[PDB]
Amino acid sequence: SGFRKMAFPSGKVEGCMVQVTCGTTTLNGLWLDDVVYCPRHVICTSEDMLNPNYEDLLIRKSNHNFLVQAGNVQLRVIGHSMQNCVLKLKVDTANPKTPKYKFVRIQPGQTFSVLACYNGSPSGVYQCAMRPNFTIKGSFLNGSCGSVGFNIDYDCVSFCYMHHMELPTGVHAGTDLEGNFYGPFVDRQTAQAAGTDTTITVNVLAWLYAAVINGDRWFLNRFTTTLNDFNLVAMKYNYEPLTQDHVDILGPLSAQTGIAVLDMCASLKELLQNGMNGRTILGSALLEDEFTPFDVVRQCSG
Amino acid sequence: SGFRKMAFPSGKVEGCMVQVTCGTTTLNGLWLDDVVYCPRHVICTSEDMLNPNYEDLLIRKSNHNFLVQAGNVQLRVIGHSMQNCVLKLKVDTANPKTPKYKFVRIQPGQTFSVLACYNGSPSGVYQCAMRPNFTIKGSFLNGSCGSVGFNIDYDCVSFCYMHHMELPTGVHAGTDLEGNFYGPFVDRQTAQAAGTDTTITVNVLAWLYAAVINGDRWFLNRFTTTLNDFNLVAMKYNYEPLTQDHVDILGPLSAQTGIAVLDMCASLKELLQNGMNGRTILGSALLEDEFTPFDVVRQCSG
Ligand SMILES: *[C@H](S)C(=O)c1cccc(C(=O)Nc2ccccc2)c1
Ligand SMILES: *[C@H](S)C(=O)c1cccc(C(=O)Nc2ccccc2)c1
Repeated sequence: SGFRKMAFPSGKVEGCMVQVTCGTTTLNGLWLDDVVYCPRHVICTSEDMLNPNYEDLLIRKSNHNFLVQAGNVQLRVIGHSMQNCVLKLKVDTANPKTPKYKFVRIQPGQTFSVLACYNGSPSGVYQCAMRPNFTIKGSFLNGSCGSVGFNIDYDCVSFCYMHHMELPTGVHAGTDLEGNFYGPFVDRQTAQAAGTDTTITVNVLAWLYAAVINGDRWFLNRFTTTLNDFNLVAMKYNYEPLTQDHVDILGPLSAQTGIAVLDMCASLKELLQNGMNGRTILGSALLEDEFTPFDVVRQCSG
Repeated sequence: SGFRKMAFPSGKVEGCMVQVTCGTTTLNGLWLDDVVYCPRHVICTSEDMLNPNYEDLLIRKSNHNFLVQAGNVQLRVIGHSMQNCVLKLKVDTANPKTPKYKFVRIQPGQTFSVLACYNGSPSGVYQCAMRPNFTIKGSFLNGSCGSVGFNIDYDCVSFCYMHHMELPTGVHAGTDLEGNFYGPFVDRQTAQAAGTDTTITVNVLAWLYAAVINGDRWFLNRFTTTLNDFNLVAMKYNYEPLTQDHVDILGPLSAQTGIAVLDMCASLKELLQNGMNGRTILGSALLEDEFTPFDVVRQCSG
């Protein structure tokens, strides 16, 4: 028992992290087979970042302008290309530590592990969720771009995020491994800002099931609700709408606990309307929305 | 910016995890050089667990009774011995992935990363603190014993915890790598229970400094307090006493933010006396005490 924000073991990703330097800009890259992936911003100067034309900047570079270091070893760059907002640096050597992998794009409301890295060296690992507004609430300092987010299933690493920047509210934006941004953000200097966000309802319900599995029951009640009435309440509290697919996805947790999904929705309605009256759930005094139903099943199945 | 419960990258520990089976009991072991460390409970039957004499149980075993599997490869056991509550299984082969390492015992109030493992396979990584009452609030299911806790400094893994059991409140107990339990717990069946706990004051103050570094300032005030008056309040709220060494340890964070330690203590006093009035700090509606001053400096230095 217990319930923690748990990341995937990071070793398979650690052995892919490298340092990429262009000019005076140093950031992280992801070395898979004989390619190193990194943010294309690495080819920019500070002055370049207002309306940069990356095609022009890149045509003015050659392979020797890219310094790739894998721990102690220099990797010889033998080709370079752009793919959306990422750069692909073809190298001399295939990474002998390449895991089985996929590039997947995730949905808002899905979670993933982040391996924060600086100068190609892994620093820490933590769990993040893609917010409805396509930002992530990460923990990143200068030099962290190029750090990646991922999930692991069996022995296969599904990379879903490369870090690019910090928005003015301190939340983070980046792309998928194909270089396509999550959300309406760009890799140039603008007044871009996170849009309005909402709470991920299905995840909050998953976490209430985790709490019941772990012995927190005080918020349960004998009541039930309809999906429509619940969604009226959700809309009032800036929660996203609950669909029948969400209800279906919560099926196994409902069966394990014997608490119907619409009964748990009645509990959530009460918690939104009344607050917690000084109590906690799984060690939190707020409703947590960064655990998916899958995260709960993975951690609480025993 | 941002502030997350961040674990150390787990790869160096992943390459040390193995499966140990004795009879019908399977658990995890830690393979370093040519020794595998695991909980001595592996030699028990269910009936053995009321007043077991482990010296008797072990003298009735031979090397061939221990099955050690490192992923796909069987490791031949060539010696066995007890060291307090852990078993040391000498094996045929030295682990080629052994990191630089130390066995350190930590203090209550210190944090560490936990690599949760099942059947020798790493499952997840998360950050934990040793509570004042020598339990940890982990996330562990059946089969997780033998999982370890650790910190990493430079390239050296300091192992500080091996998991043994779950107490009736759902919190966890285990030993150091020398097999000595943290706290007054034993590896036999008793009505043992976690003792009274307290909040780790110095860590809460560290986390308030993290919040200020990250732009949460609403809880600051122009007031200050004496150490004695603050500690009267701490005692009232089941917080541990703040020492001058704690104040000294908070020195760098105080200097970085320009908020004197006893000023931040005045803020903490107000928060304990008034609550939060519906606000949050670093995304929490409660005062967080599982970040050390070191954890804050490591993550918030930028
Ligand atoms: C690095 S995180 C990166 O890819 C990037 C993309 C877009 C914009 C920036 C930026 O403006 N400033 C930097 C520079 C270096 C490191 C972090 C942020 C960066
Ligand atoms: C395994 S976590 C372990 O070392 C252990 C030590 C002391 C007591 C127990 C126990 O009673 N029951 C078990 C058995 C197997 C796995 C977890 C707990 C276990």
